[PDB]
Amino acid sequence: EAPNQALLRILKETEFKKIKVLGSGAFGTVYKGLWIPEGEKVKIPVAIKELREATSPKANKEILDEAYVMASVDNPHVCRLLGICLTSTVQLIMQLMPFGSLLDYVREHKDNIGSQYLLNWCVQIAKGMNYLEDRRLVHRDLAARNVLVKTPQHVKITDFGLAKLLGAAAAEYHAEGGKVPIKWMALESILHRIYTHQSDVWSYGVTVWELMTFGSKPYDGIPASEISSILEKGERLPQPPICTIDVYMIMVKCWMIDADSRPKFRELIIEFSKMARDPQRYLVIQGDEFYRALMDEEDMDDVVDADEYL
Ligand SMILES: CCC(=O)Nc1cccc(-c2c(-c3ccc(N4CCN(C)CC4)cc3)[nH]c3ncnc(OC(C)C)c23)c1
Repeated sequence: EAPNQALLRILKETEFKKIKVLGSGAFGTVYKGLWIPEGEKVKIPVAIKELREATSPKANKEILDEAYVMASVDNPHVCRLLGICLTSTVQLIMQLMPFGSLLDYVREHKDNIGSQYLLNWCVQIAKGMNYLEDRRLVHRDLAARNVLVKTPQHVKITDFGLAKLLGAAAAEYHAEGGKVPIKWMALESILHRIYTHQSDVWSYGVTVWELMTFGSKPYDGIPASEISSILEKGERLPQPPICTIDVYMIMVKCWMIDADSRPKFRELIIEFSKMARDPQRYLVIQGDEFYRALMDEEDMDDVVDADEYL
């Protein structure tokens, strides 16, 4: 396999500003802030994840593993790592996705979300996953909650917490016993802890169903324990009301038992691109037809998105 010559930038703490707290937890804390590289007339909006405890070796190995993965894949439609900071508590510096997770977005703006946006998001998530397949990366946790909103027009995959790089000449990843989201997993992942690009496709299909339902929960009210049996008996998620047969047939194909009978992300890109050219022909939706405050700072002249920084 090819040498992985990704670059990992180490950042000084003095060259970023934590402005606000987006979220906290036992994992750590995620700040909103600005990164000003010393000597460059540039200010980069960032999300900064800092560990709560500096003394957990397991937490430090996992955070660096996440950094390794993200640095090894740099692209649009993938949330970008800018660097890490090796302070008392390790910090990941990431590109700020101001509008949160797509799952929250469709739930808060269902009434104002049209077919054009829904299909473009589907195209974008496909381009992202097709890039990850090129990098021999298997995401293992694709879900509407793990796609974030840069702008309403532009979404990006993230939470590479469970993402695993495939070894050279290997097409499957055999995982150990661990907490994993059953409702988004392919049947072979559930029964045999097997993950591939094609199991990623299964999850893509569930992700699209979340979007097409405006944020509903798959198999709501059903224990994850009987999911395996439901899938084996041939059940699948139902057709969402706005979805023409054309769209739903794509989703269904994603949920075949034979992983090689599921589409490839390249084909999902093409097919959703076609539908994005005439969106109201494929989704029937009722009624279809400078932000310095965001950064809580006044001087925004030299602001540059990470997607333009190198
Ligand atoms: C627990 C998993 C998770 O992604 N947590 C989390 C918590 C807080 C913010 C973000 C986040 C956000 C983010 C999340 C929520 C919001 N909203 C919430 C809804 N509200 C109405 C407006 C503000 C805005 C931005 N943007 C990010 N960009 C890059 N990395 C991130 O997190 C990475 C470093 C883990 C994040 C993510």
